[PDB]
Amino acid sequence: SKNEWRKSAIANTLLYLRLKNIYVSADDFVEEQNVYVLPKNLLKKFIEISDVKIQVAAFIYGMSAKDHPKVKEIKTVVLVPQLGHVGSVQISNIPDIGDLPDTEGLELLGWIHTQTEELKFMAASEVATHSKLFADKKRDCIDISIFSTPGSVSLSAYNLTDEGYQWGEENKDIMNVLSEGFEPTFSTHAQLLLSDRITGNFIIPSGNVWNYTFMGTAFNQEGDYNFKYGIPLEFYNEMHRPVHFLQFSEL
Repeated sequence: SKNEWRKSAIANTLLYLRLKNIYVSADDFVEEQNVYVLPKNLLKKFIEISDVKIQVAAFIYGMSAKDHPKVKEIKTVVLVPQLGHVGSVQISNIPDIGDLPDTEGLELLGWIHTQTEELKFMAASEVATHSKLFADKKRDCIDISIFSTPGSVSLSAYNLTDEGYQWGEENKDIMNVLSEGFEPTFSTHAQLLLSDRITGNFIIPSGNVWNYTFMGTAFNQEGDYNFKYGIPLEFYNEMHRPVHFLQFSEL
């Protein structure tokens, strides 16, 4: 029963300023492993549409460069219907985008999301949803976790061990009261490189709306959504809150 979105919508305005400070965790370089290249424009645009407190997520699709099979260039970010929360997010199914142009040979590389908490590993909720999404579908999908906090954004990319996938399957819900035998060893540093010499684009639900906090029960996690290329709306866009306009419209 709170009116605190006001404060939050105003805050999101300034999110672009955080892009002055972009940190990417790079440990020891390895030539035997895959490296993931995220276009800087996609980071920029993805932050700008994000929220200051609520978590926001998207799938990432790309393909191996012509030269190196182990260099996975990210080509597209796919915003799907989701329901954001603090420190967690309910994400709808891996989208069907086969009918779309320029998707010839696209590989599902994993997902990307914001976070209000800096870490060296995948949190519980990260493992919970990561498993739910990719457990039965694709195990090598990575998790690009973006920690955005007043002043900067910090990017870390993780793989998930089969143990992690088991744990996530067991802990299916998001209210993890058990938190039983969680392990920072589930996740694993993944090489994430940021590049501004390659440009990427978004794919979005046909009805535009991807954020369903105010849409409420209209969010169906098992929904078959249709998609298209397009410019994603920001978190507190007009179409994301007919309620606020209705509440005002009357009386």
